[PDB]
Amino acid sequence: HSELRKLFYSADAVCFDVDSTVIREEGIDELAKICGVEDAVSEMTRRAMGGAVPFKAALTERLALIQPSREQVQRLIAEQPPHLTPGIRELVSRLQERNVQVFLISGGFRSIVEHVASKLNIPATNVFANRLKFYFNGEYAGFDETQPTAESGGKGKVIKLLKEKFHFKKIIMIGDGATDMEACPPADAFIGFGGNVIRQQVKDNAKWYITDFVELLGELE
Ligand SMILES: [Ca+2]
Repeated sequence: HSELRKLFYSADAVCFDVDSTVIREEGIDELAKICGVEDAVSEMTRRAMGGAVPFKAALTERLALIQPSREQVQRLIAEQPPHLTPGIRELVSRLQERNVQVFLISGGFRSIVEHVASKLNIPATNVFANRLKFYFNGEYAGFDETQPTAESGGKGKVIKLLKEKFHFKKIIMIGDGATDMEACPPADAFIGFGGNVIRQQVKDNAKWYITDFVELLGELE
């Protein structure tokens, strides 16, 4: 709306959570489907939602059930690519046309998130996500545990990195979950997103909450 538009327009960087915000799905749950272990993994993903558990361990546990091969990830991207949330294409377009720097931050995986960023004309340099490792033959080999997104609080750590690198004056974090809400601070403002699933505790506690990306499209262009 009005005050929301003024806040939105003041941003010089916008960071989007990926799973359930930029896309309708959860990258890791979709990889779990492609790999045949969806039920177990999707419960663990629920267990981990919010600031609920040590992220690095929950990620290891889930990846150990999945054991994604390079070709499986490759197949996910080619045959079962995630669905962009309605309106995100247009929103990112309006942001970029205003020279707002857009980032994607995800506890999911660079291979999938870079695919999503490409669809949004977000450079890979603006993607922060976990990196799967693979052995020479493609077998799952683990993940890069040095990534900020591999730890609890990783979204806030990414935003701190961006502030230190680029000195943005006003970074807004946009996402569906408590972990996104918990990235402000260091983000300057947080907008909760409930277009795919409403996380009531975010909706109840966020100063700004939208259920439809059009709501930020506060003009006619
Ligand atoms: Ca999310």
